[PDB]
Amino acid sequence: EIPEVLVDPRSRRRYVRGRFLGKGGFAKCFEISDADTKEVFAGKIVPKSLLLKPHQREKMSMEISIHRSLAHQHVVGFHGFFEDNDFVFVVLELCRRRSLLELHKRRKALTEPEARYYLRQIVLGCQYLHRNRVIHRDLKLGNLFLNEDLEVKIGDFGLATKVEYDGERKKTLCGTPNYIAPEVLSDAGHSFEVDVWSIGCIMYTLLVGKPPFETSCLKETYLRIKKNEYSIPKHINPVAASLIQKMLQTDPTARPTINELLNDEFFTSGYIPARLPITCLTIPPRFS
Amino acid sequence: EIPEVLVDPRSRRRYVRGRFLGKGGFAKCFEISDADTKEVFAGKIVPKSLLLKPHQREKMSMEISIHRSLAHQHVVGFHGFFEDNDFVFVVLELCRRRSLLELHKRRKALTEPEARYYLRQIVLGCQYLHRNRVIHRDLKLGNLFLNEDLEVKIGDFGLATKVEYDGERKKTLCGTPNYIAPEVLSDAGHSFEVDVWSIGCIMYTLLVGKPPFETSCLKETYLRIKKNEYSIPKHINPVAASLIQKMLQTDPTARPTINELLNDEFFTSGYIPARLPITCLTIPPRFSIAPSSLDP
Ligand SMILES: CC[C@@H]1C(=O)N(C)c2cnc(Nc3ccc(C(=O)NC4CCN(C)CC4)cc3OC)nc2N1C1CCCC1
Ligand SMILES: CC[C@@H]1C(=O)N(C)c2cnc(Nc3ccc(C(=O)NC4CCN(C)CC4)cc3OC)nc2N1C1CCCC1
Repeated sequence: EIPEVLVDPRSRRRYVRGRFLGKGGFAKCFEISDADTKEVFAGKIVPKSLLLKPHQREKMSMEISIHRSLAHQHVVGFHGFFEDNDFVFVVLELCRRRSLLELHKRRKALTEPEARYYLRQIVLGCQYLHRNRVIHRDLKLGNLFLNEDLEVKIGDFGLATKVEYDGERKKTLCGTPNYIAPEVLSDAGHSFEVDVWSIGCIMYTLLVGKPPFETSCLKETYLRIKKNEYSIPKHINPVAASLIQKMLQTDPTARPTINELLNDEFFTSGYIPARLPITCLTIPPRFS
Repeated sequence: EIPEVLVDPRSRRRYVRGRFLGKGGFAKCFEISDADTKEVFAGKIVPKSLLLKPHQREKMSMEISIHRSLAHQHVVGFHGFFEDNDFVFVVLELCRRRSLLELHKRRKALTEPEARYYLRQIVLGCQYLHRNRVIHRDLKLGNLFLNEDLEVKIGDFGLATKVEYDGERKKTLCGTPNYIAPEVLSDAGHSFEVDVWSIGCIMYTLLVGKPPFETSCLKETYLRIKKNEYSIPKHINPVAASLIQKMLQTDPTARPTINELLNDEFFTSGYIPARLPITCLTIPPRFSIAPSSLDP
């Protein structure tokens, strides 16, 4: 059973469980508000019984360690964590318009300026992480959250890692990323370049309204990733289709860096809206 | 010197040596493909000079005799054997994802459903053997092979024996099993129950990411087996830990039969994936704690 009111022995601050938001994988997530301040946050409550298997205790510890060290306006605000004997409580920024998964599911393909709007904010968030020697390793629609004003906030640092030294490549992952990069598939070792691959996969989905490689069965899906088999519809704009091709390459070193990515003709020469209307979640907007 | 093309005087069928797979104990193993069919197999090429010591000639002959009599979808396909003056050539099913040893070495401990996934297939393979009065006597990660689709195929029948009548107990082994059962250690005589012991040792390793009894030196390892000294981490699920305790008992008669084993709450009440993704060989997959079969 989960307590109605969540108490923090450390800072003597206490919260009240609100509406059920859903299961964040291994977690049970609710709206919460501080007893005194009345400020609303997104609680992430993990059974400590599931954090008994060390392999899972490791993941949880690293997630909080990387996320609590990060403050950027396109990264989910980490507002603290604490635990009792039964649960671990993680207090995060509440993003009132959920994630790009919900948008994608409602809207399918977006307009090119909408695609561009969200993608710049994602790249900006990701450029901050990379600069702070952090690889997310699991960027997907589901963990790219939208605040009230449809500002993109990168969250879910479950599979994220910290690069210790210049040149480091990683092998081991405490979980299976949504978008498997070729160098993760082949277990070749990987670095920052995995994040560019997923942004390429994310860019494709936003413009095409379907994932690039995903098929009925996983065996064909992974074979397509291995041989770099995908088709960009003839209806996609050249410049954008070019930037997708640049990102979705078998060779990690061949892909743009997050810094080069942001300076693509797609971003520099294309129209970026300053603000999107809230109708964009359900109906395609007019720009012209 | 090993011939580039392997010729069979009997059936006039001929093969071409492919990539080197590795040394299968006493053997030298390669990919091979038939000249006409172009079908790819796993060759096992034994120097006949090593099959000169009778004790070794006996093993080899019995291995081929037991294995060539067996056909099951969780047993390595035996596709024939032949010899020249220098070598004995054994043609087996090619399992393109090697063995559980490679998985274990990469992944260490697996998720409980992964453990369950492989274990059901192992028990099924072993239930077929037992039904055909065959004790494997050397089940280990290294000889539990994985085909393209991650189906488990039991191979390596080097220490395997044929039970002549029901109730018969055996003593002599022309080799040392990876997982020594207590009744083999004490030379008390043994039967089908040894195979359950190794599955218990295999189950433990898959869930814990380390062997139950193995230590630095062998003297302590064998003393632990003799006294039944092992510890199940507090993090293992009760039902699974219970089934391990049932299998890893000093008394062979106390252990489940391969038929009772398959019907354990671990298997019947636990979630079994129908298929694993190929990423499972390198990265742990995520499973819902509520995995119902009433949604996509
Ligand atoms: C805390 C975990 C994770 C995260 O990390 N952050 C940062 C987050 C920030 N903000 C939200 N916000 C909302 C999330 C879901 C909903 C929503 O509409 N929930 C309905 C509940 C009833 N159900 C039948 C249908 C869905 C509303 C949200 O804003 C109020 N969710 C977040 N999640 C998600 C929490 C559920 C999965 C993951
Ligand atoms: C025939 C002996 C025995 C057996 O009985 N069967 C049935 C078997 C079926 N299939 C395989 N398949 C493969 C085994 C290894 C590899 C592999 O990746 N080998 C690498 C070669 C390069 N080297 C630097 C590192 C090792 C690939 C395989 O499939 C393509 N091996 C089998 N073995 C094993 C063969 C040596 C140990 C035992």
